[PDB]
Amino acid sequence: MRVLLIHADYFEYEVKDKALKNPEPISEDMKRGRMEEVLVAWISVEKVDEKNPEEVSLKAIEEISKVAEQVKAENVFVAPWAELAKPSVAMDILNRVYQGLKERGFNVGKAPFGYYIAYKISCKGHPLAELSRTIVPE
Amino acid sequence: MRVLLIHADYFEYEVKDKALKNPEPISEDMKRGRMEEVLVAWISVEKVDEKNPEEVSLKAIEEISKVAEQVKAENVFVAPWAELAKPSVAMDILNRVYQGLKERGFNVGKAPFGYYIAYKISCKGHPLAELSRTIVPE
Repeated sequence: MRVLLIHADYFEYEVKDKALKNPEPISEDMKRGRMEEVLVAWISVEKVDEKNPEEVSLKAIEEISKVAEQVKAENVFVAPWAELAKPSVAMDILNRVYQGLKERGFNVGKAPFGYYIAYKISCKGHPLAELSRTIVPE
Repeated sequence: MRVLLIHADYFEYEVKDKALKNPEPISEDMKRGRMEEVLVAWISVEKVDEKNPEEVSLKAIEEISKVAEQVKAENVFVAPWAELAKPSVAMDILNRVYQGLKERGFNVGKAPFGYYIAYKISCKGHPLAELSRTIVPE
């Protein structure tokens, strides 16, 4: 798994075209969203992660949580970021990350899966505002 | 080398604190910049790239150029993105990419090297608007 973390003043998105033929179905008010003072986590689930989706998900929860704690973000957004795992594996892992971050106490947002998505972001530019992490099954 | 390419409606930046003790010196009007209808290329120069800085630079020029041509971007911005090469190697490669993109005919912008930098970007969200490339010495 590869993760890119951006600590943002704001993040706003709008769903554009399907990237899968059978994407996640969505309601009209899921087509656009916005969060402020937010750690945006772009997650790329890789074929290697199919080896242990649970371990990888728990490592991602922990890594994302740590960074959010260090930068004092109460808000986290999980964004899928298109050697990649099958969509079912990617979807499973993404939902596990999202639910784990919710159990941790964050206000968590997520993007619909299977679409090209336009977005605006403002990265804060402090020393920890743009990080990446690589996570592999042990 | 790892490259992330975002095809953006706009990209605007402002230099914040030094990340190196001895960063690239800059004039007051280099502290902030903005481009529109622009392919933003974040480039991470890795220790492996020290093996052949020329080859890696020419491969990056070519990969970035191809994408810019495919998405019809006339404007390209080269952004450094913090296992990493020594700063002198990273600086050399970044300037070689920048100069090559200029020789190709693009309107090219670049960020000062050695700073944390705040930025705003709006990614277009079409199928080719967010790509990544890995480039290794042969």
